[PDB]
Amino acid sequence: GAPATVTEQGEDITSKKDRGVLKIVKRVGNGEETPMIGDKVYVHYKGKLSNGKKFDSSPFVFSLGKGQVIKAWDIGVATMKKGEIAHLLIKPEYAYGSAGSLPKIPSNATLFFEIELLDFKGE
Ligand SMILES: COc1cc2cc(OC)c1OCCOCCOC(=O)[C@@H]1CCCCN1C(=O)[C@H]2C1CCCCC1
Repeated sequence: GAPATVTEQGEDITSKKDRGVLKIVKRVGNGEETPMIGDKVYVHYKGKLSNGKKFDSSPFVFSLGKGQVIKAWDIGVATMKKGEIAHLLIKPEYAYGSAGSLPKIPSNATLFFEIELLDFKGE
């Protein structure tokens, strides 16, 4: 499954190289430029828990690197070009950790997302 391909062949995009955020590009974007901390970002995504028990999907907007999303998003989206689509697999430490966000997210949950980056302007 899409998840498994990531956790076998997926690029480790953490600074610490702790494999906590793994990424595959599924469709390539256009331009050299990827967004900077503080940009307004516009994406479509779908998402699931590894548990298979909860699913979620978006025109989703957030300010990159401003902590409005999970650390994995701030890391993962910043590596994306306009019009790109990618798969992120994420360990709990770059998501909702040991505490989780009950009841939606349990303790120590792993997450998978599919993300298309549409546009980012400056703030
Ligand atoms: C529908 O809105 C949610 C989507 C997700 C998690 C949420 O809260 C835990 C949600 O409810 C509260 C609002 O979002 C808070 C931030 O959520 C996030 O940072 C990440 C990254 C951006 C997409 C939304 N995110 C989510 O974690 C989803 C999860 C994805 C896994 C299945 C359950 C829902």
